[PDB]
Amino acid sequence: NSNICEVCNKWGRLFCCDTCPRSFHEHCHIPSVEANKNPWSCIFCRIKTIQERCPESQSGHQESEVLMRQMLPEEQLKCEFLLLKVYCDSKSCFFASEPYYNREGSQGPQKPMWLNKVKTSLNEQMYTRVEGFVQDMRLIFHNHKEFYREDKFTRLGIQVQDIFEKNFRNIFAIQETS
Ligand SMILES: [Zn+2]
Ligand SMILES: [Zn+2]
Ligand SMILES: [Zn+2]
Repeated sequence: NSNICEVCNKWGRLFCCDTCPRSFHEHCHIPSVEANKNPWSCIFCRIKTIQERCPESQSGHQESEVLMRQMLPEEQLKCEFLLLKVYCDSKSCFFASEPYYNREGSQGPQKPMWLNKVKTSLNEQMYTRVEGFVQDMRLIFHNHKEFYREDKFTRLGIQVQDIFEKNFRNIFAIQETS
């Protein structure tokens, strides 16, 4: 097994996957690493098992159809993974915790959002459809773009949103387009 957390790339108290070499801190893994279970399979392994059970799950899909799916166990897991892939980027630190807004010439967003909030919302099963989750994720970056206006810091929103968007297309097998 790896000696660093797959998500944050640090050493510390790690839990090792029993079916791939990845390792995690407890709260970096999503969901948080389970108390017992031996063997333990990480979310990367769980996601690969879904695909292997239903190879056809990788055929192209319309986003509009994906968003209306109910958050049954497999969609819950795919949203958990997609959230994890964002946390995997070091630039997610800017969006993890609750923001605040006091900049001359800007007003804060009406509906603040941040990754730890979405994490909690997933943990507490507050989303009934994939759309719920994806809207809050997109909101995080949109609020950032709107607040930082022409400051070059707005590019952080673009960058992290691109990581989201690519992973959303991958995870939910969205039909490739030109
Ligand atoms: Zn970590
Ligand atoms: Zn694994
Ligand atoms: Zn099948």
